Amino acid sequence: STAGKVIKCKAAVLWEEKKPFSIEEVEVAPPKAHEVRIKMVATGICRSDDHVVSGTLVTPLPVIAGHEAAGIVESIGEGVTTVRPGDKVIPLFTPQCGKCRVCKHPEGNFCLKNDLSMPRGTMQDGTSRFTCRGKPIHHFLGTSTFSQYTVVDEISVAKIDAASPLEKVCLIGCGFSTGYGSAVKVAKVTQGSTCAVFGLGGVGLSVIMGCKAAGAARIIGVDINKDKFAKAKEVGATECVNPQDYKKPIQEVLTEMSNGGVDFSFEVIGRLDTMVTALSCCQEAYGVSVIVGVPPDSQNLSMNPMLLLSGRTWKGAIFGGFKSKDSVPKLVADFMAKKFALDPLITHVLPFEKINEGFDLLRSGESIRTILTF
Amino acid sequence: STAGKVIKCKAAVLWEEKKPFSIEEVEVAPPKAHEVRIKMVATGICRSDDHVVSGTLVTPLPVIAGHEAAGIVESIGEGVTTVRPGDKVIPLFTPQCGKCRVCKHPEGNFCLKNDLSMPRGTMQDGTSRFTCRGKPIHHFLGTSTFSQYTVVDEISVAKIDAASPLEKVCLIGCGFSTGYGSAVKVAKVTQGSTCAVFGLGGVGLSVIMGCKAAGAARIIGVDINKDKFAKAKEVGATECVNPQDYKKPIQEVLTEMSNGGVDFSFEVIGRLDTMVTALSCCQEAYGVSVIVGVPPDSQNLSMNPMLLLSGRTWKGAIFGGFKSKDSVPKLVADFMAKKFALDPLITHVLPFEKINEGFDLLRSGESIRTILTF
Ligand SMILES: NC(=O)c1ccc[n+]([C@@H]2O[C@H](COP(=O)([O-])OP(=O)(O)OC[C@H]3O[C@@H](n4cnc5c(N)ncnc54)[C@H](O)[C@@H]3O)[C@@H](O)[C@H]2O)c1
Ligand SMILES: NC(=O)c1ccc[n+]([C@@H]2O[C@H](COP(=O)([O-])OP(=O)(O)OC[C@H]3O[C@@H](n4cnc5c(N)ncnc54)[C@H](O)[C@@H]3O)[C@@H](O)[C@H]2O)c1
Ligand SMILES: *OC(*)(*)(*)(*)C1(*)(*)(*)=C(*)(*)(*)(F(*)*)C(*)(*)(*)(*)(F(*)*)=C(*)(*)(F*)C(*)(*)(F*)=C1(*)(*)(*)F*
Ligand SMILES: *OC(*)(*)(*)(*)C1(*)(*)(*)=C(*)(*)(*)(F(*)*)C(*)(*)(*)(F(*)(*)*)=C(*)(*)(F(*)*)[C@](*)(F*)=C1(*)(*)(*)F*
Ligand SMILES: [Zn+2]
Ligand SMILES: [Zn+2]
Ligand SMILES: [Zn+2]
Ligand SMILES: [Zn+2]
Repeated sequence: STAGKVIKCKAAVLWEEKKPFSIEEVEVAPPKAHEVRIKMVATGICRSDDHVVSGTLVTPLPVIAGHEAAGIVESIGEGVTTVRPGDKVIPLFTPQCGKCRVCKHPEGNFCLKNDLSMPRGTMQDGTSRFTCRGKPIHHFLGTSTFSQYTVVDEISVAKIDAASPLEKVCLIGCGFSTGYGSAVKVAKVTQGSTCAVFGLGGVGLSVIMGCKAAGAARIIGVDINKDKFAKAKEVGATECVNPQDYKKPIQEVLTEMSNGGVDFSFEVIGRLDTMVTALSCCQEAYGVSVIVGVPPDSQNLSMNPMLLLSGRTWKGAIFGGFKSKDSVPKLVADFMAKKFALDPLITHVLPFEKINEGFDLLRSGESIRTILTF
Repeated sequence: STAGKVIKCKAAVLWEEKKPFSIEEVEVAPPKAHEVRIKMVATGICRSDDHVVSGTLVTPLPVIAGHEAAGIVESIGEGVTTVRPGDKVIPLFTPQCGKCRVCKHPEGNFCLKNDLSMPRGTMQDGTSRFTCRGKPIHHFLGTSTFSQYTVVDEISVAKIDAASPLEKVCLIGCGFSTGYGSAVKVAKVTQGSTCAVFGLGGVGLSVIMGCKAAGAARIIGVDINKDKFAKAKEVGATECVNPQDYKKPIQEVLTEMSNGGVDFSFEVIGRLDTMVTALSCCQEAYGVSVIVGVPPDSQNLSMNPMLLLSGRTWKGAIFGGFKSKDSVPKLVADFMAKKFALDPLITHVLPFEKINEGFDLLRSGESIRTILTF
């Protein structure tokens, strides 16, 4: 029916930064060779989407953001093998071409075909598949999930369990997988250890989930929003700290609390200052600190190199270290097998048209994850 | 004979920074319980000793510097069970009390009894065993090897093979073990990988030895002093680069010649800029950079945290990551079994009286490691 035809549908377009998303009627071109058109079912609102609006994260505008979602394959372009119409799929913002040096490496997951380092806002052939009022609109991370339909590259999609709850498993497109793997895969949190997690939003709580599943003996959640505490305890935190309650720095407090420093700390906010503090918090001779938060564009932090010379380790990771195509489908199965829970991350469900309301809840600090249903 | 009595001997005293060492007569008190008095046989000139002179490295003055050496036990205090008079020993600038958290940790080596973080320049009891011109002189890292005799705590001394050439194994006291351990133990260089080593002095060449030992396929030596290249090629470097020969920044040059970045890079100079540069030139998704050089006191570096977010790992280490008391004797044995060569690092051998000429050879870039003999 729609196959081979330009679809006219609704999409939330961001024309200028610091503006609300305007639901517009856009024309989604049919998938070219090796591309896949997807009908969106559920998409989550991640902080990185808000960074685009805030101007924190620079990307070509106008653009259709959205990168955490799950849908159904409508049509596939010429050459597509991995999926076919009717398939349930999760678009992957970190592709997996399986051909570059990174994809061929045992532990790298930052595929060279990504559109993150230097965003272009186009398809692999450098063109867009979205038009609004005769004006081409940019893609976002090769995903652009804030649209009833979207076109992604074959390398940027994973087929998932046909029986999976699309309205929940969408969290596996970013938030969950990022948090879980940051603790489990990047930091490789050990049993009995003490962990510190700065930022208790969807991604942070998923970090706590990873730490808890890794058998962490102590998991101290850190946030300036106390209303996050109860939910944090719920998913694993053993204690929660609000930096506003003290007269001394949180690094001093956390070091005193942990008797010399934590074993693993995670920065899940996106602030330069909290990135340094998370480093300082870990034990000087063997602590490990992982940056999960996305920093403001072009900002450089300053730190004393002696923090590392004593023995600390500092690393970062996109998508929790998971090779997208390989991991997403297996992560979904683990969900179907009740190996972990996504339910505590979802605080609100709203229809797609109410996206702006969904971003205000996040900015207000009233929600963890809001899922948008089409 | 001299046991239980003060000893009058010569030692190189640094009264004020940026001044030459004064070879003078000092009185070395007898060892107290759990202390050991050593007759120095050989001591190498490490750049960290030069940092004390320059004021780059802050420690209480006046002081008797020196930390890379080998000697013989003259007498032991009460309770000393690990060594005995006549034993060949290597003083350890990084101790191993074996009781603290770090000591108990399987990975940590930065013993909490160290005198590196908050240098107070005394013995573990708060006192000094040195007197010069009637005044008490400070110890340095609990070692102070630029003296014919010295007293160190038992947790700061390791008994070595009685047949070892002290004029050589002294390098295991710092330069060699640090360079070699950084590659082998800290970075954990993989077989077939590409490494870049910044700084080709005594410790840097030891990193090259460790990289070659771990099985690195390509080891690029980076130094502004082309006179070091030959010796570097001699110990393992496959190519040597001099930033001066290029019209383009070194990180681009290295990235281009490595086809997107090295797997492992090491900063073995002690500069804020080369530390960030070394980080930059390692592959963004899986590269690891190890800081080995000592930075100037109280100086912060500036960097973009996005360098870490893509997946890079940054770490630093003291004494090559080795738990000191456990490792040094094994390192000496391996040397005895011809597992590695120290000869290539020794360019000059001078008697203790020519310490100042020794520091000039280093500053001039004329020597790699100069060993002073007593
Ligand atoms: N590395 C990746 O692949 C990846 C993936 C997903 C999200 N992110 C980034 O992770 C960060 C968090 O995303 P989220 O979706 O969980 O966000 P969120 O907005 O739900 O949560 C951020 C949390 O940090 C707290 N916070 C803010 N400032 C704080 C401070 N100064 N001190 C202590 N706590 C503070 C907030 O109250 C909030 O609870 C964002 O920067 C996002 O862009 C990165
Ligand atoms: N972490 C530890 O445990 C430990 C142990 C020993 C030494 N160190 C430190 O390691 C560093 C090296 O010590 P070393 O004894 O081998 O010193 P070294 O003086 O022999 O110096 C190494 C090299 O750095 C080179 N260099 C200087 N500036 C350069 C630049 N801008 N670019 C490229 N090359 C440059 C010099 O030409 C020299 O060849 C020092 O900072 C020292 O204090 C640390
Ligand atoms: O070379 C080892 C070394 C020293 F001696 C110091 F004094 C110091 F502070 C360091 F950090 C070192 F690595
Ligand atoms: O949430 C993941 C994420 C994004 F969407 C971005 F746009 C980005 F640049 C990141 F670095 C992210 F981690
Ligand atoms: Zn996200
Ligand atoms: Zn790839
Ligand atoms: Zn040294
Ligand atoms: Zn100890």
